Amino acid sequence: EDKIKGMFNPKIWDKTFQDGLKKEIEDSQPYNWGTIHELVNDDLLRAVRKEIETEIHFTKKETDIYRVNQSGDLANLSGLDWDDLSRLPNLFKLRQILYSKQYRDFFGYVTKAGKLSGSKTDMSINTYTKGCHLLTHDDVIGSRRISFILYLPDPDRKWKSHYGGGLRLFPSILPNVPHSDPSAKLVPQFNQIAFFKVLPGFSFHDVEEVKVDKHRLSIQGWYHIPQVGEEGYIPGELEDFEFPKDERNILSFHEVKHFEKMLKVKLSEAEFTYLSQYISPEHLSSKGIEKLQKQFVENSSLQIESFLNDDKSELLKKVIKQKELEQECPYHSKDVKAPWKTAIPPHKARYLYIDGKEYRNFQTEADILEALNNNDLPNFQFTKDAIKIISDASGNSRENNFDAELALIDLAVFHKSTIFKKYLALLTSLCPVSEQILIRRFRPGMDFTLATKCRFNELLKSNPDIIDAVLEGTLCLTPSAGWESGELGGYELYMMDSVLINDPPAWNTFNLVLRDESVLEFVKYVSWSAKSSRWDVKMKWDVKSC
Ligand SMILES: O=C(O)CNC(=O)c1nc(Cl)c2ccccc2c1O
Ligand SMILES: [Mn+2]
Repeated sequence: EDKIKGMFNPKIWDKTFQDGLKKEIEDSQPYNWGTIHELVNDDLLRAVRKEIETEIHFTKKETDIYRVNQSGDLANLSGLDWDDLSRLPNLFKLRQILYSKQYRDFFGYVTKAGKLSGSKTDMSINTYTKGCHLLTHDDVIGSRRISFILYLPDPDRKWKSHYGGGLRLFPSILPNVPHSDPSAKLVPQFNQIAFFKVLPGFSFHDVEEVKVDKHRLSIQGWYHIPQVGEEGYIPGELEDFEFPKDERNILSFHEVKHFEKMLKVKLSEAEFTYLSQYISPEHLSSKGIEKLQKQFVENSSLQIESFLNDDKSELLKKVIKQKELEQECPYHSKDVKAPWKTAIPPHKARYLYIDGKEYRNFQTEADILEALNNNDLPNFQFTKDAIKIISDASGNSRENNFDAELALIDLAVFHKSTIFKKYLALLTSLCPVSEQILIRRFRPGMDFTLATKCRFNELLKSNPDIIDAVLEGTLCLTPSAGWESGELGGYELYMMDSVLINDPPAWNTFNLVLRDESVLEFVKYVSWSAKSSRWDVKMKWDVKSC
Protein backbone atom coordinates (compact mmCIF):
# COMPACT_ATOMS: atom_id res chain seq x y z
CA GLU A 1 0.00 0.00 0.00
CA ASP A 2 1.05 3.57 -0.71
CA LYS A 3 -0.44 4.70 2.62
CA ILE A 4 1.69 2.62 5.05
CA LYS A 5 4.55 5.13 5.45
CA GLY A 6 2.06 7.93 6.18
CA MET A 7 0.69 5.97 9.17
CA PHE A 8 4.01 6.56 10.94
CA ASN A 9 5.78 9.67 12.19
CA PRO A 10 7.54 10.88 9.04
CA LYS A 11 10.85 11.20 10.92
CA ILE A 12 11.46 7.46 10.80
CA TRP A 13 11.73 7.62 6.97
CA ASP A 14 14.35 10.39 7.13
CA LYS A 15 17.89 9.03 6.49
CA THR A 16 19.44 11.39 9.02
CA PHE A 17 17.06 10.23 11.77
CA GLN A 18 17.67 6.58 10.86
CA ASP A 19 21.45 6.84 10.93
CA GLY A 20 21.42 8.75 14.21
CA LEU A 21 19.15 6.17 15.80
CA LYS A 22 21.30 3.29 14.55
CA LYS A 23 24.27 4.92 16.27
CA GLU A 24 22.34 5.58 19.48
CA ILE A 25 21.32 1.90 19.66
CA GLU A 26 24.89 0.78 18.92
CA ASP A 27 26.26 2.90 21.78
CA SER A 28 23.46 2.29 24.29
CA GLN A 29 23.74 0.75 27.77
CA PRO A 30 23.59 -1.73 29.40
CA TYR A 31 22.99 -3.78 26.25
CA ASN A 32 21.80 -2.53 22.83
CA TRP A 33 18.31 -1.06 22.99
CA GLY A 34 16.35 2.00 21.99
CA THR A 35 13.17 4.01 22.07
CA ILE A 36 11.15 6.12 19.66
CA HIS A 37 8.62 8.74 20.74
CA GLU A 38 5.39 9.50 18.88
CA LEU A 39 5.85 6.44 16.64
CA VAL A 40 2.45 5.98 15.01
CA ASN A 41 -0.24 8.28 13.64
CA ASP A 42 -1.83 9.69 16.82
CA ASP A 43 -5.44 9.27 15.60
CA LEU A 44 -4.77 5.67 14.65
CA LEU A 45 -3.23 4.80 17.99
CA ARG A 46 -6.00 6.65 19.84
CA ALA A 47 -8.53 4.59 17.88
CA VAL A 48 -6.68 1.39 18.80
CA ARG A 49 -6.81 2.26 22.49
CA LYS A 50 -10.57 2.86 22.28
CA GLU A 51 -11.11 -0.47 20.51
CA ILE A 52 -9.08 -2.28 23.18
CA GLU A 53 -11.05 -0.71 26.02
CA THR A 54 -14.30 -1.44 24.24
CA GLU A 55 -13.68 -4.90 22.79
CA ILE A 56 -11.03 -6.73 24.83
CA HIS A 57 -11.67 -8.56 28.05
CA PHE A 58 -8.62 -8.82 30.36
CA THR A 59 -8.18 -11.57 32.93
CA LYS A 60 -5.82 -11.37 35.90
CA LYS A 61 -3.19 -14.09 35.88
CA GLU A 62 -0.52 -14.72 38.52
CA THR A 63 2.49 -16.99 38.43
CA ASP A 64 5.82 -17.03 40.27
CA ILE A 65 7.33 -14.52 37.82
CA TYR A 66 4.36 -12.17 37.14
CA ARG A 67 0.98 -10.79 37.90
CA VAL A 68 -0.69 -9.39 34.83
CA ASN A 69 -4.05 -8.74 33.21
CA GLN A 70 -3.86 -10.76 30.00
CA SER A 71 -6.13 -11.16 27.01
CA GLY A 72 -4.26 -13.90 25.18
CA ASP A 73 -5.08 -17.13 26.97
CA LEU A 74 -7.24 -19.03 24.49
CA ALA A 75 -8.31 -21.29 27.38
CA ASN A 76 -10.55 -18.34 28.17
CA LEU A 77 -13.60 -17.84 25.95
CA SER A 78 -12.46 -14.30 26.64
CA GLY A 79 -9.13 -15.03 24.93
CA LEU A 80 -8.21 -12.62 22.09
CA ASP A 81 -8.15 -14.32 18.70
CA TRP A 82 -5.71 -12.62 16.32
CA ASP A 83 -7.36 -14.50 13.46
CA ASP A 84 -10.57 -12.57 14.12
CA LEU A 85 -10.16 -8.79 14.42
CA SER A 86 -13.48 -7.94 12.69
CA ARG A 87 -14.28 -5.42 15.36
CA LEU A 88 -10.77 -4.14 15.86
CA PRO A 89 -10.09 -2.74 12.36
CA ASN A 90 -7.62 -0.16 13.69
CA LEU A 91 -5.70 -2.88 15.62
CA PHE A 92 -5.67 -4.92 12.41
CA LYS A 93 -4.18 -1.87 10.63
CA LEU A 94 -1.60 -1.37 13.37
CA ARG A 95 -0.36 -4.93 13.07
CA GLN A 96 -0.26 -4.54 9.30
CA ILE A 97 1.97 -1.47 9.42
CA LEU A 98 4.30 -2.75 12.17
CA TYR A 99 5.01 -5.93 10.19
CA SER A 100 5.17 -4.16 6.83
CA LYS A 101 8.25 -4.51 4.62
CA GLN A 102 8.68 -0.74 4.87
CA TYR A 103 8.80 -0.65 8.67
CA ARG A 104 10.83 -3.86 8.95
CA ASP A 105 13.51 -2.46 6.59
CA PHE A 106 13.82 0.63 8.82
CA PHE A 107 13.66 -1.29 12.07
CA GLY A 108 16.01 -4.11 11.11
CA TYR A 109 18.44 -1.50 9.84
CA VAL A 110 18.64 0.58 13.04
CA THR A 111 18.79 -2.45 15.39
CA LYS A 112 21.33 -4.29 13.15
CA ALA A 113 19.10 -7.33 13.55
CA GLY A 114 19.21 -8.79 10.05
CA LYS A 115 16.03 -9.84 8.25
CA LEU A 116 12.74 -9.88 10.15
CA SER A 117 9.66 -11.96 9.39
CA GLY A 118 6.62 -10.15 8.03
CA SER A 119 4.39 -13.25 8.27
CA LYS A 120 5.33 -14.32 11.83
CA THR A 121 3.29 -11.71 13.64
CA ASP A 122 3.56 -12.10 17.42
CA MET A 123 1.85 -9.59 19.68
CA SER A 124 -0.09 -9.57 22.88
CA ILE A 125 -2.20 -6.98 24.70
CA ASN A 126 -1.85 -6.66 28.42
CA THR A 127 -2.49 -4.30 31.28
CA TYR A 128 -0.59 -3.89 34.48
CA THR A 129 -2.79 -2.49 37.28
CA LYS A 130 -1.94 -1.95 40.96
CA GLY A 131 0.35 -4.72 42.21
CA CYS A 132 0.95 -6.16 38.75
CA HIS A 133 4.58 -6.84 37.85
CA LEU A 134 6.91 -8.94 35.73
CA LEU A 135 10.21 -10.02 37.19
CA THR A 136 13.64 -10.30 35.52
CA HIS A 137 13.85 -12.27 32.25
CA ASP A 138 15.65 -12.10 28.89
CA ASP A 139 12.84 -12.91 26.39
CA VAL A 140 14.91 -15.73 24.84
CA ILE A 141 12.40 -18.17 23.35
CA GLY A 142 12.35 -19.86 19.93
CA SER A 143 12.89 -17.58 16.95
CA ARG A 144 12.32 -14.25 18.71
CA ARG A 145 14.80 -11.74 17.31
CA ILE A 146 13.68 -8.22 18.41
CA SER A 147 11.48 -7.41 21.38
CA PHE A 148 9.25 -4.34 21.31
CA ILE A 149 6.68 -2.74 23.58
CA LEU A 150 4.32 -0.08 22.35
CA TYR A 151 2.77 1.84 25.26
CA LEU A 152 -0.87 3.01 25.33
CA PRO A 153 -1.56 4.55 28.74
CA ASP A 154 -4.02 7.42 28.80
CA PRO A 155 -2.93 9.73 25.94
CA ASP A 156 -4.19 12.88 27.69
CA ARG A 157 -2.38 12.31 30.98
CA LYS A 158 1.31 11.85 31.83
CA TRP A 159 2.37 8.47 33.25
CA LYS A 160 4.47 9.38 36.32
CA SER A 161 7.53 7.81 37.88
CA HIS A 162 5.86 7.21 41.24
CA TYR A 163 3.11 5.21 39.49
CA GLY A 164 5.67 2.48 39.02
CA GLY A 165 5.43 0.29 35.95
CA GLY A 166 8.84 1.30 34.67
CA LEU A 167 10.68 -0.85 32.13
CA ARG A 168 13.94 -1.72 33.89
CA LEU A 169 17.17 -2.95 32.29
CA PHE A 170 19.85 -4.94 34.10
CA PRO A 171 23.57 -4.77 33.33
CA SER A 172 25.76 -7.86 33.02
CA ILE A 173 28.30 -8.90 35.60
CA LEU A 174 29.18 -11.64 33.15
CA PRO A 175 27.24 -13.53 30.47
CA ASN A 176 24.04 -14.96 31.98
CA VAL A 177 24.81 -13.23 35.25
CA PRO A 178 22.84 -9.97 35.37
CA HIS A 179 23.49 -7.61 38.23
CA SER A 180 20.73 -7.78 40.91
CA ASP A 181 19.95 -4.08 40.50
CA PRO A 182 18.79 -2.34 37.29
CA SER A 183 20.89 0.40 35.71
CA ALA A 184 18.13 2.07 33.70
CA LYS A 185 14.38 2.61 34.09
CA LEU A 186 12.09 3.86 31.33
CA VAL A 187 8.85 5.63 32.32
CA PRO A 188 6.43 4.79 29.49
CA GLN A 189 4.17 7.23 27.64
CA PHE A 190 1.44 6.98 25.00
CA ASN A 191 2.84 6.20 21.53
CA GLN A 192 6.34 5.47 22.83
CA ILE A 193 8.00 2.23 21.73
CA ALA A 194 10.89 0.54 23.54
CA PHE A 195 12.80 -2.27 21.85
CA PHE A 196 15.88 -4.41 21.90
CA LYS A 197 17.50 -7.27 20.05
CA VAL A 198 16.97 -10.45 22.05
CA LEU A 199 20.40 -11.49 23.36
CA PRO A 200 20.89 -14.79 25.22
CA GLY A 201 22.66 -14.10 28.52
CA PHE A 202 22.34 -10.32 28.24
CA SER A 203 18.93 -8.77 27.46
CA PHE A 204 17.62 -8.91 31.02
CA HIS A 205 14.71 -6.63 31.82
CA ASP A 206 11.60 -6.45 34.00
CA VAL A 207 8.42 -4.46 34.60
CA GLU A 208 8.52 -2.60 37.87
CA GLU A 209 5.38 -3.13 40.01
CA VAL A 210 2.54 -0.68 39.34
CA LYS A 211 2.16 1.14 42.63
CA VAL A 212 -1.14 3.03 42.09
CA ASP A 213 -4.64 2.31 40.82
CA LYS A 214 -3.90 3.15 37.18
CA HIS A 215 -3.96 1.04 34.03
CA ARG A 216 -0.66 0.53 32.23
CA LEU A 217 -1.78 -0.71 28.80
CA SER A 218 0.66 -1.98 26.21
CA ILE A 219 1.08 -3.96 23.06
CA GLN A 220 4.16 -6.13 23.39
CA GLY A 221 5.61 -8.32 20.72
CA TRP A 222 8.45 -9.75 18.76
CA TYR A 223 9.92 -9.77 15.32
CA HIS A 224 11.12 -13.23 14.44
CA ILE A 225 13.73 -14.83 12.27
CA PRO A 226 12.04 -15.12 8.86
CA GLN A 227 10.45 -18.30 7.55
CA VAL A 228 12.85 -20.28 5.41
CA GLY A 229 12.81 -18.62 1.98
CA GLU A 230 10.68 -15.69 3.20
CA GLU A 231 11.80 -12.63 1.22
CA GLY A 232 14.90 -14.69 0.35
CA TYR A 233 15.98 -15.58 3.89
CA ILE A 234 18.29 -18.65 4.00
CA PRO A 235 19.14 -20.19 7.41
CA GLY A 236 22.80 -19.92 8.35
CA GLU A 237 23.88 -17.16 5.92
CA LEU A 238 25.73 -21.47 35.44
CA GLU A 239 24.76 -23.07 38.70
CA ASP A 240 28.21 -21.88 39.79
CA PHE A 241 27.01 -18.24 39.83
CA GLU A 242 23.93 -18.81 42.03
CA PHE A 243 24.17 -17.61 45.63
CA PRO A 244 23.31 -19.02 48.09
CA LYS A 245 24.13 -22.49 46.76
CA ASP A 246 21.46 -25.21 47.13
CA GLU A 247 24.07 -27.30 49.07
CA ARG A 248 24.08 -28.94 52.50
CA ASN A 249 26.94 -29.89 54.78
CA ILE A 250 27.05 -33.40 56.14
CA LEU A 251 26.52 -33.89 59.86
CA SER A 252 29.08 -35.34 62.26
CA PHE A 253 29.04 -39.08 62.91
CA HIS A 254 28.19 -38.27 66.57
CA GLU A 255 24.90 -36.69 65.51
CA VAL A 256 23.87 -39.34 63.02
CA LYS A 257 24.50 -42.18 65.50
CA HIS A 258 22.36 -40.36 68.09
CA PHE A 259 19.42 -40.25 65.68
CA GLU A 260 19.89 -43.91 64.64
CA LYS A 261 20.08 -45.15 68.23
CA MET A 262 16.84 -43.33 68.98
CA LEU A 263 15.00 -44.63 65.92
CA LYS A 264 16.08 -48.23 66.64
CA VAL A 265 9.19 -40.23 72.58
CA LYS A 266 12.66 -41.19 73.84
CA LEU A 267 14.04 -37.78 74.79
CA SER A 268 15.59 -37.19 78.21
CA GLU A 269 14.49 -34.65 80.80
CA ALA A 270 17.53 -32.53 79.95
CA GLU A 271 16.75 -32.70 76.23
CA PHE A 272 13.16 -31.60 76.78
CA THR A 273 14.51 -28.81 78.97
CA TYR A 274 16.82 -27.74 76.15
CA LEU A 275 13.99 -27.88 73.59
CA SER A 276 11.71 -25.90 75.90
CA GLN A 277 14.09 -22.93 75.67
CA TYR A 278 12.66 -22.22 72.19
CA ILE A 279 9.71 -24.50 71.43
CA SER A 280 6.19 -24.08 72.77
CA PRO A 281 5.03 -26.62 75.42
CA GLU A 282 2.13 -27.66 73.08
CA HIS A 283 4.63 -29.26 70.71
CA LEU A 284 6.82 -30.99 73.31
CA SER A 285 4.07 -32.88 75.16
CA SER A 286 3.33 -36.55 74.57
CA LYS A 287 -0.02 -35.71 72.96
CA GLY A 288 1.38 -32.92 70.79
CA ILE A 289 4.26 -35.06 69.57
CA GLU A 290 1.91 -37.94 68.73
CA LYS A 291 -0.36 -35.61 66.76
CA LEU A 292 2.55 -34.21 64.77
CA GLN A 293 3.92 -37.69 64.11
CA LYS A 294 0.55 -38.86 62.81
CA GLN A 295 0.23 -35.74 60.63
CA PHE A 296 3.65 -36.33 59.08
CA VAL A 297 2.94 -39.99 58.41
CA GLU A 298 -0.29 -39.11 56.56
CA ASN A 299 0.84 -35.97 54.71
CA SER A 300 4.70 -36.09 54.56
CA SER A 301 4.42 -32.54 55.78
CA LEU A 302 3.61 -30.49 58.90
CA GLN A 303 2.11 -27.04 59.27
CA ILE A 304 2.56 -25.91 62.86
CA GLU A 305 1.12 -22.77 64.40
CA SER A 306 2.63 -20.95 67.39
CA PHE A 307 5.78 -23.01 67.12
CA LEU A 308 8.14 -20.98 69.30
CA ASN A 309 7.24 -20.43 73.00
CA ASP A 310 5.92 -17.08 74.25
CA ASP A 311 9.28 -15.90 75.60
CA LYS A 312 11.05 -16.26 72.25
CA SER A 313 8.02 -15.14 70.25
CA GLU A 314 7.93 -11.89 72.25
CA LEU A 315 11.67 -11.29 71.91
CA LEU A 316 11.78 -11.86 68.12
CA LYS A 317 8.64 -9.85 67.39
CA LYS A 318 10.07 -6.95 69.31
CA VAL A 319 13.46 -6.79 67.62
CA ILE A 320 12.04 -7.42 64.15
CA LYS A 321 9.39 -4.72 64.56
CA GLN A 322 12.00 -2.31 65.93
CA LYS A 323 14.23 -2.92 62.93
CA GLU A 324 11.34 -2.43 60.53
CA LEU A 325 10.26 0.78 62.16
CA GLU A 326 13.49 2.54 63.08
CA GLN A 327 16.26 1.40 60.70
CA GLU A 328 16.96 2.06 57.01
CA CYS A 329 16.64 -1.14 55.00
CA PRO A 330 19.17 -1.41 52.16
CA TYR A 331 17.41 -1.29 48.76
CA HIS A 332 20.45 -1.86 46.53
CA SER A 333 22.95 -4.74 46.81
CA LYS A 334 25.86 -2.28 47.13
CA ASP A 335 24.32 -0.93 50.37
CA VAL A 336 23.91 -4.34 52.04
CA LYS A 337 26.37 -4.89 54.93
CA ALA A 338 27.47 -7.78 57.09
CA PRO A 339 25.99 -10.11 58.13
CA TRP A 340 23.65 -9.93 55.13
CA LYS A 341 24.13 -11.11 51.56
CA THR A 342 21.97 -10.59 48.46
CA ALA A 343 20.76 -13.70 46.65
CA ILE A 344 21.76 -13.68 42.95
CA PRO A 345 21.17 -13.77 40.00
CA PRO A 346 17.91 -11.79 39.68
CA HIS A 347 16.41 -13.97 36.93
CA LYS A 348 16.36 -16.67 39.63
CA ALA A 349 15.88 -14.87 42.93
CA ARG A 350 16.39 -11.76 45.01
CA TYR A 351 16.34 -11.58 48.82
CA LEU A 352 18.58 -10.80 51.77
CA TYR A 353 20.08 -13.67 53.75
CA ILE A 354 22.38 -14.63 56.58
CA ASP A 355 24.24 -17.90 56.00
CA GLY A 356 27.09 -17.62 58.54
CA LYS A 357 29.76 -17.47 55.81
CA GLU A 358 32.32 -14.72 55.35
CA TYR A 359 30.87 -11.50 53.92
CA ARG A 360 30.39 -11.20 50.18
CA ASN A 361 29.11 -8.35 48.09
CA PHE A 362 29.00 -9.29 44.43
CA GLN A 363 29.47 -6.19 42.30
CA THR A 364 32.08 -7.48 39.83
CA GLU A 365 33.15 -10.69 38.11
CA ALA A 366 36.31 -10.61 40.30
CA ASP A 367 34.12 -10.67 43.45
CA ILE A 368 32.38 -13.86 42.31
CA LEU A 369 35.52 -15.65 41.13
CA GLU A 370 37.18 -14.85 44.46
CA ALA A 371 34.30 -16.57 46.29
CA LEU A 372 34.44 -19.57 43.94
CA ASN A 373 38.19 -20.07 44.50
CA ASN A 374 37.83 -19.73 48.29
CA ASN A 375 34.76 -21.67 49.37
CA ASP A 376 34.10 -21.37 53.10
CA LEU A 377 31.67 -22.98 55.51
CA PRO A 378 28.99 -21.45 57.74
CA ASN A 379 29.86 -20.47 61.27
CA PHE A 380 27.12 -18.67 63.13
CA GLN A 381 29.01 -18.04 66.41
CA PHE A 382 31.84 -16.34 64.51
CA THR A 383 29.17 -14.29 62.70
CA LYS A 384 27.77 -13.23 66.09
CA ASP A 385 31.26 -12.32 67.27
CA ALA A 386 31.82 -10.18 64.17
CA ILE A 387 28.51 -8.33 64.68
CA LYS A 388 29.38 -7.43 68.30
CA ILE A 389 32.59 -5.75 67.20
CA ILE A 390 30.93 -3.76 64.40
CA SER A 391 28.12 -2.93 66.80
CA ASP A 392 30.31 -1.65 69.65
CA ALA A 393 32.28 0.73 67.43
CA SER A 394 29.17 2.44 65.98
CA GLY A 395 27.43 2.46 69.39
CA ASN A 396 24.36 0.17 69.28
CA SER A 397 21.86 2.97 68.52
CA ARG A 398 18.18 2.62 67.70
CA GLU A 399 19.27 3.26 64.07
CA ASN A 400 22.16 0.75 63.71
CA ASN A 401 21.83 -1.99 66.32
CA PHE A 402 21.95 -5.68 65.41
CA ASP A 403 19.35 -6.90 67.94
CA ALA A 404 17.26 -8.65 65.27
CA GLU A 405 20.25 -10.35 63.64
CA LEU A 406 21.61 -11.57 66.95
CA ALA A 407 18.22 -13.00 68.04
CA LEU A 408 17.75 -14.65 64.66
CA ILE A 409 21.22 -16.15 64.71
CA ASP A 410 20.53 -17.53 68.19
CA LEU A 411 17.43 -19.15 66.72
CA ALA A 412 19.47 -20.65 63.84
CA VAL A 413 21.96 -22.01 66.37
CA PHE A 414 19.09 -23.70 68.21
CA HIS A 415 17.95 -25.43 65.00
CA LYS A 416 21.56 -26.42 64.37
CA SER A 417 21.72 -28.14 67.75
CA THR A 418 22.04 -31.93 67.97
CA ILE A 419 19.00 -31.99 70.28
CA PHE A 420 16.77 -30.10 67.86
CA LYS A 421 17.68 -32.53 65.08
CA LYS A 422 16.84 -35.33 67.49
CA TYR A 423 13.38 -33.83 68.01
CA LEU A 424 13.01 -33.51 64.23
CA ALA A 425 13.90 -37.17 63.79
CA LEU A 426 11.35 -38.00 66.44
CA LEU A 427 8.58 -36.13 64.67
CA THR A 428 9.42 -37.60 61.27
CA SER A 429 11.00 -41.01 61.94
CA LEU A 430 13.71 -39.76 59.57
CA CYS A 431 17.43 -39.44 60.30
CA PRO A 432 19.01 -36.13 59.13
CA VAL A 433 22.49 -36.60 57.62
CA SER A 434 23.15 -33.07 56.31
CA GLU A 435 21.94 -29.52 56.91
CA GLN A 436 21.72 -26.00 55.51
CA ILE A 437 20.21 -23.16 57.53
CA LEU A 438 19.55 -19.63 56.20
CA ILE A 439 17.90 -16.58 57.75
CA ARG A 440 15.95 -14.70 55.03
CA ARG A 441 14.42 -11.28 54.60
CA PHE A 442 12.19 -10.51 51.60
CA ARG A 443 11.84 -6.74 51.13
CA PRO A 444 8.65 -5.14 49.81
CA GLY A 445 8.97 -4.29 46.14
CA MET A 446 12.24 -6.17 45.65
CA ASP A 447 12.33 -9.78 46.76
CA PHE A 448 11.08 -13.16 45.57
CA THR A 449 12.05 -16.66 44.50
CA LEU A 450 10.91 -18.62 41.44
CA ALA A 451 9.54 -22.17 41.19
CA THR A 452 12.32 -24.75 41.51
CA LYS A 453 12.78 -28.37 42.53
CA CYS A 454 15.04 -29.57 45.31
CA ARG A 455 18.67 -30.35 44.47
CA PHE A 456 19.77 -33.84 45.41
CA ASN A 457 23.23 -34.29 46.88
CA GLU A 458 25.06 -35.97 43.99
CA LEU A 459 27.60 -37.77 46.21
CA LEU A 460 24.80 -39.41 48.18
CA LYS A 461 22.76 -40.53 45.16
CA SER A 462 24.04 -44.10 45.29
CA ASN A 463 23.50 -44.49 49.02
CA PRO A 464 20.48 -46.84 49.33
CA ASP A 465 19.68 -45.76 52.89
CA ILE A 466 19.37 -42.08 51.87
CA ILE A 467 15.83 -41.16 50.79
CA ASP A 468 15.28 -39.64 47.33
CA ALA A 469 13.92 -36.50 48.89
CA VAL A 470 14.95 -33.38 50.73
CA LEU A 471 13.34 -32.48 54.02
CA GLU A 472 12.68 -28.77 54.14
CA GLY A 473 11.54 -26.50 56.97
CA THR A 474 10.42 -22.88 57.10
CA LEU A 475 9.90 -20.86 60.27
CA CYS A 476 8.00 -17.74 59.35
CA LEU A 477 8.48 -14.66 61.53
CA THR A 478 6.48 -12.02 59.68
CA PRO A 479 4.78 -9.71 62.20
CA SER A 480 2.69 -7.46 59.92
CA ALA A 481 -0.95 -7.75 58.88
CA GLY A 482 -2.80 -7.77 55.54
CA TRP A 483 -1.29 -10.89 53.90
CA GLU A 484 -4.18 -13.35 54.04
CA SER A 485 -5.58 -12.92 50.53
CA GLY A 486 -2.18 -13.54 48.92
CA GLU A 487 -2.55 -10.09 47.30
CA LEU A 488 0.56 -8.69 49.01
CA GLY A 489 2.57 -11.71 47.90
CA GLY A 490 5.18 -13.33 50.15
CA TYR A 491 3.29 -16.64 50.23
CA GLU A 492 5.16 -19.91 50.36
CA LEU A 493 3.89 -22.11 47.53
CA TYR A 494 4.52 -25.85 47.23
CA MET A 495 3.00 -27.55 44.18
CA MET A 496 3.38 -30.76 42.20
CA ASP A 497 4.95 -30.64 38.75
CA SER A 498 -2.09 -29.57 42.39
CA VAL A 499 -1.10 -27.07 45.08
CA LEU A 500 0.13 -28.68 48.30
CA ILE A 501 0.73 -25.58 50.39
CA ASN A 502 -0.11 -21.94 49.83
CA ASP A 503 0.73 -20.04 53.02
CA PRO A 504 0.88 -16.27 53.19
CA PRO A 505 3.39 -14.87 55.71
CA ALA A 506 2.31 -15.25 59.31
CA TRP A 507 3.88 -14.95 62.72
CA ASN A 508 5.62 -17.92 64.36
CA THR A 509 4.59 -20.79 62.08
CA PHE A 510 6.67 -23.80 61.13
CA ASN A 511 6.17 -25.66 57.83
CA LEU A 512 7.94 -28.94 57.18
CA VAL A 513 7.81 -30.74 53.83
CA LEU A 514 9.41 -33.93 52.59
CA ARG A 515 10.06 -32.99 48.93
CA ASP A 516 10.44 -35.65 46.28
CA GLU A 517 12.31 -34.85 43.09
CA SER A 518 9.40 -33.17 41.30
CA VAL A 519 7.80 -30.89 43.92
CA LEU A 520 8.16 -27.19 43.07
CA GLU A 521 8.53 -24.43 45.66
CA PHE A 522 8.80 -20.65 45.76
CA VAL A 523 8.13 -17.54 47.80
CA LYS A 524 6.05 -15.10 45.81
CA TYR A 525 7.33 -11.59 45.13
CA VAL A 526 6.51 -9.23 48.00
CA SER A 527 4.45 -6.22 46.96
CA TRP A 528 5.69 -2.69 47.49
CA SER A 529 2.42 -2.27 49.40
CA ALA A 530 3.34 -4.80 52.12
CA LYS A 531 3.70 -3.39 55.66
CA SER A 532 6.95 -5.22 56.38
CA SER A 533 9.42 -7.66 54.89
CA ARG A 534 8.75 -11.36 55.03
CA TRP A 535 11.22 -12.72 57.63
CA ASP A 536 11.88 -16.45 57.94
CA VAL A 537 14.35 -19.20 58.68
CA LYS A 538 14.84 -21.81 56.00
CA MET A 539 16.21 -25.27 56.77
CA LYS A 540 17.07 -28.19 54.49
CA TRP A 541 18.26 -31.73 55.30
CA ASP A 542 19.16 -34.92 53.49
CA VAL A 543 17.56 -37.82 55.33
CA LYS A 544 17.90 -41.56 55.64
CA SER A 545 15.31 -44.07 56.85
CA CYS A 546 16.21 -45.85 60.08
O1 LIG B 1 5.99 -3.84 29.28
C1 LIG B 1 7.25 -3.66 29.35
O2 LIG B 1 7.78 -2.51 29.45
C2 LIG B 1 8.17 -4.87 29.31
N1 LIG B 1 7.37 -6.04 29.09
C3 LIG B 1 8.03 -7.28 28.94
O3 LIG B 1 9.24 -7.39 28.92
C4 LIG B 1 7.18 -8.49 28.69
N2 LIG B 1 7.89 -9.55 28.32
C5 LIG B 1 7.23 -10.67 28.03
CL1 LIG B 1 8.18 -12.04 27.58
C6 LIG B 1 5.83 -10.75 28.09
C7 LIG B 1 5.18 -11.95 27.78
C8 LIG B 1 3.79 -12.01 27.85
C9 LIG B 1 3.06 -10.89 28.23
C10 LIG B 1 3.71 -9.69 28.55
C11 LIG B 1 5.10 -9.63 28.47
C12 LIG B 1 5.79 -8.47 28.76
O4 LIG B 1 5.08 -7.32 29.17
MN1 LIG C 1 10.06 -9.20 28.20
